[PDB]
Amino acid sequence: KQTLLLVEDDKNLADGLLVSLEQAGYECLHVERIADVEPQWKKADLVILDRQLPDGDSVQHLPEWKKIKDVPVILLTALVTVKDKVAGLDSGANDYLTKPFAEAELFARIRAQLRA
Ligand code: BEF
Ligand SMILES: [Mg+2]
Repeated sequence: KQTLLLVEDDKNLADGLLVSLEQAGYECLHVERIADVEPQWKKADLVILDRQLPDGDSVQHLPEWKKIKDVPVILLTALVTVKDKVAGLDSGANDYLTKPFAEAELFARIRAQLRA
């Protein structure tokens, strides 16, 4: 069994999301602030990361998050500009996928981050 962590302030988006991954045979964590990622970063084998929480930007903490544990990070945010893409990808994100998004593709990019 594999463990992912969902960092998302959008509840209802996280609502229908946290069920498909469970149907994919996972155990997940949900987080809606930046004051809740550090307690759970050491727990998941992959982080699905939303940028603008009510705390601020989550990419600013991403490097200091990444060196606690080299965890694959997938940035799922409504920041679609290429300037935002190069920001997260270089900050330590193994992938970057914008909103709106495909569940079958997000799962494929998760199935691609966990084969090593
Ligand atoms: F509000 Be998130 F970054 F999509
Ligand atoms: Mg958000």
